[PDB]
Amino acid sequence: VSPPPPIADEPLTVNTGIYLIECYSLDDKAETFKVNAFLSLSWKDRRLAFDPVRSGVRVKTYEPEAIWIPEIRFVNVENARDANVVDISVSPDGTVQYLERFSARVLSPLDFRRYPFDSQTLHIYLIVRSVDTRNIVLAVDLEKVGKNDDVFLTGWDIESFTAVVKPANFALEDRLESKLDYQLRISRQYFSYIPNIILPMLFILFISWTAFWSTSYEANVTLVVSTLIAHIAFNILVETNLPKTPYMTYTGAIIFMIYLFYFVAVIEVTVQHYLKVESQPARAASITRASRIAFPVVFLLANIILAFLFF
Amino acid sequence: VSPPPPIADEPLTVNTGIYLIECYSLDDKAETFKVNAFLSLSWKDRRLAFDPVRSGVRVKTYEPEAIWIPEIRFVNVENARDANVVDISVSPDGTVQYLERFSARVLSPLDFRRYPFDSQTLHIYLIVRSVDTRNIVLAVDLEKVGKNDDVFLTGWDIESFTAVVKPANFALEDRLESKLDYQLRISRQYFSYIPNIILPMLFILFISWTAFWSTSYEANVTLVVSTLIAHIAFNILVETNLPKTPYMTYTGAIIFMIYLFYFVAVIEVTVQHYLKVESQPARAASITRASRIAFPVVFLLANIILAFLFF
Amino acid sequence: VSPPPPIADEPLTVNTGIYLIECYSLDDKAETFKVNAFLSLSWKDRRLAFDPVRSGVRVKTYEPEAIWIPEIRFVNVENARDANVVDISVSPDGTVQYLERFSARVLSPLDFRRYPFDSQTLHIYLIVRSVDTRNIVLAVDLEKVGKNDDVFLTGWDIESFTAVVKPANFALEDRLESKLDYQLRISRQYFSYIPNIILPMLFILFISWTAFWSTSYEANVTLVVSTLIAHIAFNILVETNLPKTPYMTYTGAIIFMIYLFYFVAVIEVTVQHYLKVESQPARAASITRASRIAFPVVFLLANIILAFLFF
Amino acid sequence: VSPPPPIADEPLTVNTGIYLIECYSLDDKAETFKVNAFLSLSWKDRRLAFDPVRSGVRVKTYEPEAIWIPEIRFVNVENARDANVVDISVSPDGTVQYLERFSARVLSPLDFRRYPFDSQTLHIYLIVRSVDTRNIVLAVDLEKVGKNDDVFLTGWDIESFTAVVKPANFALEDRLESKLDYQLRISRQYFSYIPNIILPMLFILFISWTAFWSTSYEANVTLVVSTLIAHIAFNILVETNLPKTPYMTYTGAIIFMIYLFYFVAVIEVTVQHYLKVESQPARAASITRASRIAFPVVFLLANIILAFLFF
Amino acid sequence: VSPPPPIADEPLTVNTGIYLIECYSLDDKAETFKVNAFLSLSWKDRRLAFDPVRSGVRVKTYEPEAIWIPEIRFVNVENARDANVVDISVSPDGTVQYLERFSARVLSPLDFRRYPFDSQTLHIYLIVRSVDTRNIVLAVDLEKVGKNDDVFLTGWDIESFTAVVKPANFALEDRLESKLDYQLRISRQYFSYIPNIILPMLFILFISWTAFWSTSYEANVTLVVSTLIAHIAFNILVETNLPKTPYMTYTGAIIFMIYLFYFVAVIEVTVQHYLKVESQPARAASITRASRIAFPVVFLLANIILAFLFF
Ligand SMILES: [Cl-]
Ligand SMILES: [Cl-]
Ligand SMILES: [Cl-]
Ligand SMILES: [Cl-]
Ligand SMILES: [Cl-]
Ligand SMILES: [Cl-]
Ligand SMILES: [Cl-]
Ligand code: NA
Ligand code: NA
Ligand code: NA
Ligand code: NA
Ligand code: NA
Ligand code: NA
Repeated sequence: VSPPPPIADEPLTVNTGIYLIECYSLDDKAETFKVNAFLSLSWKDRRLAFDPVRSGVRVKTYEPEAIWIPEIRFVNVENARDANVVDISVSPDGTVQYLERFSARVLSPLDFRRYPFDSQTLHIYLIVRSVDTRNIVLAVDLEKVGKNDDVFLTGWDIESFTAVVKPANFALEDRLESKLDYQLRISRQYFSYIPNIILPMLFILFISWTAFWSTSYEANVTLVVSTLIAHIAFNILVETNLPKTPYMTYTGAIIFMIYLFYFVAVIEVTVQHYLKVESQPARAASITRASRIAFPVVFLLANIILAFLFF
Repeated sequence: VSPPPPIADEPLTVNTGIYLIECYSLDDKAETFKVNAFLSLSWKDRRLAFDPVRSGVRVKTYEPEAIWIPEIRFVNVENARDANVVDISVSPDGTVQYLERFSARVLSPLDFRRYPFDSQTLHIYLIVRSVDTRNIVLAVDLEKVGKNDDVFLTGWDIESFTAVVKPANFALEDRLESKLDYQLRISRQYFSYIPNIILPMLFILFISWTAFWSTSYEANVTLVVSTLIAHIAFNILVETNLPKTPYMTYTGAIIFMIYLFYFVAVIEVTVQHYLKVESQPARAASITRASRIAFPVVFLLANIILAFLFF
Repeated sequence: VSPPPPIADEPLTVNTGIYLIECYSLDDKAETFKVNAFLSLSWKDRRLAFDPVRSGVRVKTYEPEAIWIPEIRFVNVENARDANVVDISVSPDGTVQYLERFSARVLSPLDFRRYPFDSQTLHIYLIVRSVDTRNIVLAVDLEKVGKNDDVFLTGWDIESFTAVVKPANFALEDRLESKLDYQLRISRQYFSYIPNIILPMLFILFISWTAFWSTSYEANVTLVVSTLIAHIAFNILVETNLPKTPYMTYTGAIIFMIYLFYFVAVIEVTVQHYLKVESQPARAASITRASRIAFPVVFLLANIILAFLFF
Repeated sequence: VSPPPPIADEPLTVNTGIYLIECYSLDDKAETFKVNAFLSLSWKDRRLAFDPVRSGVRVKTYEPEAIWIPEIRFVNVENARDANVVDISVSPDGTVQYLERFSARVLSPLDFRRYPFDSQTLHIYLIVRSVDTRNIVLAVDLEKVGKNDDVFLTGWDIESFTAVVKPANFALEDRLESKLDYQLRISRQYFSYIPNIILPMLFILFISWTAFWSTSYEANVTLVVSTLIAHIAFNILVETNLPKTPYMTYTGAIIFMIYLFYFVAVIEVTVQHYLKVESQPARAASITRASRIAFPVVFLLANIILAFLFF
Repeated sequence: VSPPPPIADEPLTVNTGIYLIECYSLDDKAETFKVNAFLSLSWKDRRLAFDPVRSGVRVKTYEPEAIWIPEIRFVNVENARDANVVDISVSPDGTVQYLERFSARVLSPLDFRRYPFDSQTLHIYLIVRSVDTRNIVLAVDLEKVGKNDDVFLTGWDIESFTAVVKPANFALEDRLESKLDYQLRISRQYFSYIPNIILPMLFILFISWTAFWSTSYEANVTLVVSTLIAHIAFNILVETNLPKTPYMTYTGAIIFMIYLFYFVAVIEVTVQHYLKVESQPARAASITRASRIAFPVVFLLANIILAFLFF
């Protein structure tokens, strides 16, 4: 079979639509998500046209093998989509209405800069390669674009599923390619991060500051070193849920900065002890009293500065 | 092949039934479960009708290829089900009896609010898309819905497997869709959580309270900080067996609240020491004596309040 | 094709046999094992009968497509077995000899009560559904049932591979089903558990008891708390190699009971200190001296009681 | 079908080109990467030649089955590539233009010596086996070799994608093989390693050195031992992201060397205590004062030496 | 198609050869390795013989479907190999030369007794089942057995790839089977184990022995208990990279024995303290002084004994 013939020199328009059924498995480390959707295609083939009076029928059904079907592929998929044809229906003028249900693992990159308070735009790129007979261009049939109400992406809120109606038409290996951009806008459910990582991490930091109300070096060393180890465990736990980024993430910045607070607390604890031993407890008292205000104030201001730079 | 013709303008009723053989791999993090069952279908095709006297046979067997079979799909499956046809049998009036054995990874969401004392309703949604010739509606043949006695879901108790007999009929891409709801009611086997997480977590908390019968700051700091680290390990262990929820789980609440008890214990230990050093051990004694009663009482009441809110 | 016709009213007997080649991947958490075996089938089809004088050949070979083959399935498999036909040989009377080599992930439950000193009976269930023409019954050809000598299941000892010769004939969805039980008896290689978990766990417990020969509260607190944390790590390590059971396992019981010994050791250490501070070291000495005998004796007796209840 | 016949005794030249679409999943432990690209092939088959005047058409399209296609394979792939034919176009002289889209898991080894400041050359080897009729030789059509601008390899910077134009022609299993080398030059994004591993590891080391300004043995023992354990955690974390190499990696060397600094710090702390107890605090003071300069200076010089040897 | 006919009563000899292209993924826990190789087969079929003068051609190429091909299988593979036919060439006398490229996950057991200083012999077993027409026997064509120079197995050194030329001919299910043994001899690259596990483990042990130069019970308790916990972490890390063996491994023995050294160090530290408290520091001094020599000497001798028993 060959592609439909042109009336003039016009390209063949394949109208498209994606309707998401199931959306799942958003892997932050891999920057992939799995999709299960309907893919609808529509184009005119005059060779398939018929008289509804003479033929009796209003529409004719065909098996994929019987007629010409455009070779539509996804750009950013990992492997070729798993698809099963639902229906192929031809109207009297020759307008073909194709429907298939597919599943694919889509590879769309993520911006972790504001993690875990980030929003993403996942992409699904549809493409078509022009044949030698005639050039093929993609279009968006907006009535055949949508998502099921049940569509749930665990740990995420689905905001919108829309399509950029104008295709990106370009040359590739000396043939025209027509690319379409389907955008799924989502925003992370940050709630769990608060009682599981953020508040536990702040509690251990504040426990380290109880050393500013203690003269016992042995006890202070235990307080600041033990809590520093718990902070290392939280840093490790966090960096496992995320990929290695060439930029600083919001959580990454706070986690990093907190190390400096532990380091300065060890210095203060060491200075206090050295002074007490050197028979200068009055000077050590001044430093300890100042630290009680300095540490919380500097922590609070540094956090205002960070939140400002990131949001 | 085309769908059976209507006697009048009535839709075609496809009677369904699911009989579970093997039920396994309930992933809490992924909110998926694997199923291995029989899918039975039954509809009338008058074109297949025959006289049992003339034909000799009481029933005729056909290969899927030979006759029209409705395109039945699962909504909430991850990928398309793995199915193998067991039998296709036609009675003299034209009643077709289809049977296939399938396996699928079903995606049904879970409510972790009462975890690990939770009960779930897993769903299996059967659907059918109407063709242009005629509208197709699903039905439940209750005699062909069940489960094997051996059916075991590790760490869960299987309560019931029933079907919501009235389908959810709706329009999708300007064609009628008939959806059916098969519900598998299960309840978690919480037993293991008690000697592995709950009791170990309470033991370490009670060990931290032995600091209220000690005047040694160095020993108290060690007692409260060491046990806090073991609590962090239990929080991490628990949050690995579960997905990130936009709500508070029962275990999540208890785990979180216990951090506050550790934080207040550090404050008491710090106050006691500061007072002893300031030559006020009588005042420190009053606070320590009070804490011995306050901590267990507040812990017990706070837990009554939590159990009340969650159950 | 249709099933062979009966000489009288007798059912069709399909003789079976399983010969294990490779046995591997016993997942305790999943209660699955992988198998690679030969499945042999034999039945008589008079329609295939031939004269060896006229045909030249003594036996005729056929492709599965060419003749009727019974639809034999496994009950407790995860997905449908991967099978490849080795041979199909027909003798002049019409006796078909089918041979295939398959691989499958079998789902057979396990009893962890005596873990890691447990023995299991893995099951492989073969089944056949009767057709409308005639009822099909399974049989065991004992000469075609066995296992290779090289068959090794990592961390397990293979005791026997036998078949329950009488099939379970029952009704399912108004058709006769003939089920056969192939049993693989295995016993765990507990050896590694002793130097890796049991002895390390006992060493840390005995180290905690060196606190009964020490008057230093600060040192005792460190001894009992540090070793308790190592016990938590062993509890976590053990519960990762096992699924969540609605019963107590042998190792589970010992691990749990050892927490009580740590809890009572913390109480003794606290009492000793309180008494020494209260200027009653004589009474504290009596308690400490008693604990030196009490702790090992109670530990030894409690273990005799547990081993008795479990074995 | 047979291969094209030679005009004379010349070999058949198959012109090749790889255009990367998606590049992903670089596993450092496995030394694999996944690729999704276009494979373009071109060769002359005089048997396919036609007159454009007589035939009407300028090019003829064929199904893979209709004509002879060279059996092109990848050497260093894990399993055989997943490929789907995009187009096959024949020009009047008989020049065939083949295009397929494929995906494969490529196995190319990595040099971790300068990790995480390393650069790699990933290889994709195309090969062809000569037939008895005639020898087949590969070539590079440079206009059909490239990569998409969107091509992103997480945690890596893609420098270049080029081909070694002259094939490696050699004998294998008594037939000529023509191998081509496609090279993807990449360099690691080391940025994340600095705030997550390098700086945290240096902070804990510097904290251990605060023991040179402390006379408290109990506090020093806690400082040096606790920080050594955090260093062990970083060593374990690092060796999980990497395979077992028969050489020393850059990070491996630094991590190893830091153990020696911890060991010498324990010796100093032990010596200081022994001397103070032996009533020689003046000598212990000299050693402690010297260590304050020695440790940072030796650490800084040893690091200059290492960076020099590795870069 | 039927197998070639015998000239007399001789069996049919199928000459074999395996040439490794890529060798990868040696899983110690699973006792599996993945292979990507060429499988060459050669046998004589007189029915395929032709006169090179009359036919013009020197060799005839055939599609697998056209001629009889022996059913060759691998014994110790996990699932059936993935294979693709490269070439089939028939010489004038009827000698068939078959070539296919395959990939398989091979299950060959490992001996961890000398781990990580162990050497292994991986096996690839080729087998053939005799048909009723005639018995089939395997042979090794040594010129068609080999491996690529690039063949690299990460963390291993590939020593040799040879075949045991005499097949194992035996009866199985009343038919002859011809098994061949292909042996891949490899030896572990132990280098990484030294700076990552062995030396870190020895450093922490030697740190525990600094307690023999300290009179501070509180410091000693911290030194010996903290280092014991780091030893537990190394034991856990090691037992994760290995399966559960019914024998003692070399590393397993050293790791186990080191626990006894920690246990005796706790006893010495406890004895020293009890004696100092009992006002017997002179006796405690004798024990401590002796331990300084005893511990290193006994450690060194015990290790000589172990290395002797294992190597
Ligand atoms: Cl696609
Ligand atoms: Cl489905
Ligand atoms: Cl509606
Ligand atoms: Cl409709
Ligand atoms: Cl099966
Ligand atoms: Cl390939
Ligand atoms: Cl195989
Ligand atoms: Na088509
Ligand atoms: Na059909
Ligand atoms: Na059949
Ligand atoms: Na071809
Ligand atoms: Na064949
Ligand atoms: Na301590």
